Amino acid sequence: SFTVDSARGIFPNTLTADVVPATIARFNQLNAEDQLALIWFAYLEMGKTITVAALGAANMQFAEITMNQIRQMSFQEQTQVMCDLANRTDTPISRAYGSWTANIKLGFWYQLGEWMAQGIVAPIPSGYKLSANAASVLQAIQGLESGQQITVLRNCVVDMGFDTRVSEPVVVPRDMAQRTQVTIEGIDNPTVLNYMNNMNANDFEVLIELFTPDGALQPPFQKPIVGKDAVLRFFREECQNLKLIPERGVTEPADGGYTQIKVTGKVQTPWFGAGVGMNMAWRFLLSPENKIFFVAIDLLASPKELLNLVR
Amino acid sequence: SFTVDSARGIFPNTLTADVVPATIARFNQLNAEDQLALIWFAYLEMGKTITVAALGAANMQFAEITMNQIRQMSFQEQTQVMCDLANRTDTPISRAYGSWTANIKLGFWYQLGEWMAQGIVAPIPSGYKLSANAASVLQAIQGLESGQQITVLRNCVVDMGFDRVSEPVVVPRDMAQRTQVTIEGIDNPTVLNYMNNMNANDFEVLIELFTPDGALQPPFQKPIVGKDAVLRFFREECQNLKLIPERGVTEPADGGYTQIKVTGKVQTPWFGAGVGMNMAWRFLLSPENKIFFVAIDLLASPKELLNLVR
Ligand SMILES: CC1=C(/C=C/C(C)=C/C=C/C(C)=C/C=C/C=C(C)/C=C/C=C(C)/C=C/C2=C(C)C(=O)CCC2(C)C)C(C)(C)CCC1
Ligand SMILES: CC1=C(/C=C/C(C)=C/C=C/C(C)=C/C=C/C=C(C)/C=C/C=C(C)/C=C/C2=C(C)C(=O)CCC2(C)C)C(C)(C)CCC1
Repeated sequence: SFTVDSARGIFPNTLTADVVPATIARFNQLNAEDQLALIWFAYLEMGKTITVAALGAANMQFAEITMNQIRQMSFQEQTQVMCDLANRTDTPISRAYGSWTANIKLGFWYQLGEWMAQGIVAPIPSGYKLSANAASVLQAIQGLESGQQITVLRNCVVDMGFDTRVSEPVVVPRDMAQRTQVTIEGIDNPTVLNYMNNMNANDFEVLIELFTPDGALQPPFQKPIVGKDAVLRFFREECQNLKLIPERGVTEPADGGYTQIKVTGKVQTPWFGAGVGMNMAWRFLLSPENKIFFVAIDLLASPKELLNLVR
Repeated sequence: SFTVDSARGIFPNTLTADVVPATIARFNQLNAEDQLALIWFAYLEMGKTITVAALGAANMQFAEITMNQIRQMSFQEQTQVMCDLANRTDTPISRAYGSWTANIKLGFWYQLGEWMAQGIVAPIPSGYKLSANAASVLQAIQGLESGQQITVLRNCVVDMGFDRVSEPVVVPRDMAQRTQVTIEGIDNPTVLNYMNNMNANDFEVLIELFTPDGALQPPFQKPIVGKDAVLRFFREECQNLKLIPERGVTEPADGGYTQIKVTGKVQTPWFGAGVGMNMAWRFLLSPENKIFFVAIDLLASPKELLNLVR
């Protein structure tokens, strides 16, 4: 009936925010110093604050030695290390950065940014002029949805340093008594509801059992992650402490007794809490036995896409 | 005084056509069947005629095995191989495709395109509808200058398959038939002979213009560092181009270095005089007048051909 690759195209009227990869591609053309300065100004205009809970994350112990070495370097040495990271140059610090998780890399740059404000780490030079191309990229970022802006910033951060490792603890699932349950207008399918509720409870061991053995999950702007082993690994490293707020859905038959379901809603990341709500869609292809053969998670082009629930 | 990474920023207000990498990134989000259909329509609706001869016999002998093997497959199997390439799947055909130079990949698809119009290779299904995202990408492409359009298409094609072939020998043009460029405002022989040696396919002489550690940065790519890697890039990528530089400016840089910017047109053998690409060359020359760094940029618009600020 279906393959993972043939499942990718379900609900093809779904308009995803491909301006996000487009803008990252433009950013990737800039030289190291331009990139660092662009992100500094983009972060400022973003006008959103990282939560205290994320700011004190215990995983930063893996980077403490590296940050404290940078803090002691001269401004000229600090600037060179930051360019090495942006250039993806092969240096020892860049290799250590490359072994870190995404959340550690983000906390690393958050700390360096705090230090630049406090006069401890070399700042963006007072008379830096963004290149013509960089200024245009900066403007484009200012015109994005807040959810789209933080996705551009995160993906730029994650891709610096050396190409691929630190292992982090996994959050403990929320107690059954403390759990909430989602309500999706138009959807009572238990597999989809269980997906949302177990995600919100960080109950990844129950979540993975919703999938077929050859099932796949496709994160935004990434290729499908195939098989329970790889999906469970992805859940444990990337999907911690999210808040999924699905609100609307539609279900319809597919070939071979399969069912395809599209859900739209908002998602909050623990980095920003309720400060940023990203507009998402989930596209499910469910087997006749009510298991997830494929789910794609998309960042939507604009809030009106929340209402786009035709077949 | 300079490093390769620090040389990248010379002439920083050169406005490049970064809509090209932006659009490629959008194309990369589409599924395989949407990608193939989009290129088919873009390729058909373009008003520019391709010429082969840009190809070469020693080049296409590498893809002949694969093309004959495809021509014997059912329509079903053909679409599968065609999707495997778009998806960059690990298959032996996708691995063979991944080992080819850009021109071999292009000639391969050119032949498949002709066979599709002939009913030999499985066509795009009749009345196929592009996804919402794919329709927007197609509209963006058809809004681009033709030079930018063909750059999007090429890069889309080059990126397919699973990521070698011994690229055949390129003998330079006979000295007597050679042209000499004229660059308004530029008499530096290292810049002039860069131009003239490229136009003559004389890459073994061209590479001697570089410093031992010199770098060349192609459009929308990272620098290629060192003579060995630059030389290999010349043979695999740079055959039968026609460079038509028009003007340039020169200015001293730190440490006895010189930086030079030239703007003009480039024609590819695939399209001849039918498509002129708007290009800037940014040179950093050592105190000994060798090329330490050269960047080649695709420019955002013809307006940028006049942007020669020291
Ligand atoms: C660098 C740099 C600097 C620092 C910049 C900083 C500090 C940037 C920080 C950016 C941050 C903190 C971004 C946070 C982004 C988080 C995101 C975008 C999370 C998205 C999560 C999603 C979308 C979840 C999706 C999913 C769902 C819903 C599923 O159902 C399946 C699983 C899962 C897929 C994953 C300084 C400025 C100072 C200047 C120099 C350069
Ligand atoms: C797939 C596919 C199909 C076939 C599509 C085909 C058949 C597409 C062919 C497109 C072609 C033929 C594009 C050619 C583009 C060539 C370009 C863009 C060349 C640019 C070269 C430049 C700019 C040179 C720059 C340089 C200069 C000036 C230097 O000084 C230094 C070196 C060098 C840097 C390199 C079919 C539709 C049928 C349907 C299914 C999908």
